[PDB]
Amino acid sequence: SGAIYVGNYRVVNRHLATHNDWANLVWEDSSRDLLVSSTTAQGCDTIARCDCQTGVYYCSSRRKHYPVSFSKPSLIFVEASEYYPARYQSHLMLAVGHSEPGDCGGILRCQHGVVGIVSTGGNGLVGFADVRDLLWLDEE
Ligand SMILES: CSc1ccccc1CC(=O)N1C[C@H](C)C[C@H](C(N)=O)C1
Ligand SMILES: [Zn+2]
Repeated sequence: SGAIYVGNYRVVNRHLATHNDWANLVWEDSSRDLLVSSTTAQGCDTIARCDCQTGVYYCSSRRKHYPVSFSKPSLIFVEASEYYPARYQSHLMLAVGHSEPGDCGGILRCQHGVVGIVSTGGNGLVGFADVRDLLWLDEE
């Protein structure tokens, strides 16, 4: 679990969104595993606006933050899970690292701010849903 809190927005994995998230929906995209809802209080996270390929992510199954090198956002085939069938997920970046299903939502960040959140995992791979292209998170 985990979310990004920027301005009056809450960014979560679409597959982990709550009823309150759907009832206060701003935007959602199943192909990216992302959902954004509105919040009453202002958040403290800042979104990175960069092309960094190195950063640090939080892994809840190890209570640890790990430095990683990650690929550029791309269209990647992801295997079937309890939340989606096997399909292509867009705007996904891969890295070598530990992940388990419950690690979804952990933040990946670089020197500029939040880059994205954990969305997929494999035997020693972790995938992150990028948010750096969502410029509207910084306004309104
Ligand atoms: C950190 S996720 C993980 C880690 C290790 C092993 C397996 C996983 C699970 C995983 O890759 N998916 C299942 C998740 C319910 C939906 C994901 C998606 N965004 O399509 C894909
Ligand atoms: Zn950066």
